[PDB]
Amino acid sequence: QSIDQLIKARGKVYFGVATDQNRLTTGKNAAIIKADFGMVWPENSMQWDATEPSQGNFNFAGADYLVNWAQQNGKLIGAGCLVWHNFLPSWVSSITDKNTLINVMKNHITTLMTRYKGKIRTWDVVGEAFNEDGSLRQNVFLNVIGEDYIPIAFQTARAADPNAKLYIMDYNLDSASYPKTQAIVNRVKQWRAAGVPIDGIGSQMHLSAGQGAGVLQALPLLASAGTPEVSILMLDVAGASPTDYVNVVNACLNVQSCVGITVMGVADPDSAFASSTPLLFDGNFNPKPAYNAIVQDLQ
Ligand SMILES: O=[N+]([O-])c1ccc2nn[nH]c2c1
Repeated sequence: QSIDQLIKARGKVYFGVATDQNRLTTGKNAAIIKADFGMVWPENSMQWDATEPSQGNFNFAGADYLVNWAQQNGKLIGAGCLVWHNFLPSWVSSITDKNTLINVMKNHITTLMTRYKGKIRTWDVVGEAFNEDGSLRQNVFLNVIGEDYIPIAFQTARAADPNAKLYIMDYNLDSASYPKTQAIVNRVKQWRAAGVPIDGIGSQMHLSAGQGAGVLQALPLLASAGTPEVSILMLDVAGASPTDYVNVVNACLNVQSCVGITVMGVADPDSAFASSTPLLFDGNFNPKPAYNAIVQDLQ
């Protein structure tokens, strides 16, 4: 049974997965994505180090492969991350002039979003912008541009492709009492009050065992910021307990504005955390107990 087909029948948009060319051409990834998933994100091929390895000079081959495969197979596309501290080339990190970094960041956003204009359902525009205490993370953008970098990124993105849903995403938003969870909500409210076009908050749910239960309180807290959408991103759970995975899926079902769920990969050996067996398919590409538990929960 297809978890994407089932979640759509419950009124959600998709069950998605991160992938890229050389997963699509190996294992049983393409077959499983075709049957069971409704949306794909490039895991790496849209990040800054992959797409703009030197200033103004873009590399599209990998991202084009993913986008084309998705279109050929009738899948929605999410992509990102346009602005975050991960996967950031040293040429960007070196920049000290505010105007220069604003131009660099806007060129990066506009070039990527223009190439794929109208093809991308969801763009993760800003990622990992918060410290664990809820203050803004002192990455190169904050240090050089200041906190306006976030409004500028979103306004630039909206102009480049008005059709895309624009998200901010972060991790450790899994507990409703944690300061980071509270802070992203409070700041997204403020930005949206200033007219900043933040359509979504995405929660990067890289979970430890037993953390599914807390998401039942954290996800509605995230939704209280008033964005039209929220999403679950990068989902994996150490041990892949059915209870953890079902709690996450039910949090999605409970939150009206939660459009869907993206898992970090298909099969355990292809996880960055393979020892923790944290995905829904095993190393022979067979569905695990958590996959079947989600099926039953959604039926
Ligand atoms: O949900 N995802 O797995 C995922 C993976 C990589 C990303 N880059 N930007 N947004 C992403 C979402």
